[PDB]
Amino acid sequence: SLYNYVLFDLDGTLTDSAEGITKSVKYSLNKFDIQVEDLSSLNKFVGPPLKTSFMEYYNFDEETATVAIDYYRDYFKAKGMFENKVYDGIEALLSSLKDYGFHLVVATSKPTVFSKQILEHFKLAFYFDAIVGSSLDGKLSTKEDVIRYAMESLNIKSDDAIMIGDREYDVIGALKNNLPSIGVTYGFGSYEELKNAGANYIVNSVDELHKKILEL
Ligand SMILES: [Cl-]
Ligand code: NA
Repeated sequence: SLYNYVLFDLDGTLTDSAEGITKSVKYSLNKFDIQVEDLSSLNKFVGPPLKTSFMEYYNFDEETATVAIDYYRDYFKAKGMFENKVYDGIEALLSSLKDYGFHLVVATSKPTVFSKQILEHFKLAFYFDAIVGSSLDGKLSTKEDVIRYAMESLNIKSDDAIMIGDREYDVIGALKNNLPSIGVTYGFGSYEELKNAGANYIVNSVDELHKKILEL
């Protein structure tokens, strides 16, 4: 069952971006006079499309969530994206995989423009064949839609790739594209969240992730 492609989500899988993201959300919510006790309570915003999150957690409508997304970006584009860190072992993982011959791709709900700046900023950009994110306008943004477009763009077949993510959204997006998925628990999703989502494989560390990708 040799497959050549490995798709990765960005936030919570490759980078520990909680600080910058939760701070951008807090900055945005505060503009609505919504206070938050501690950033940690905004961790759930890490991974899914911002729109879905603002609407779900704050009952905003389409247009209001869009305004909230813009405030978020005022801070994220200039400070938030940098209040980030690459998970330990990740670059080692990426290097090892390309050596094996795997083609690596980023498939994320995060806007492509930010994802590229971040990966280049962290010097990991060239490990990837493509970095496919959402469009700033949100026309293309759900996990299912970005994975589908990434596969279409690179002409990747369902039997030649797997999806790596930390949230149920990644599992659902993978399933919807007929791709097996490896969920990681070192991110912002829990074992239970991934198991109930249907994750095809679940690991608790980057090293475990490395091993699993191979024996797959
Ligand atoms: Cl973002
Ligand atoms: Na994620």
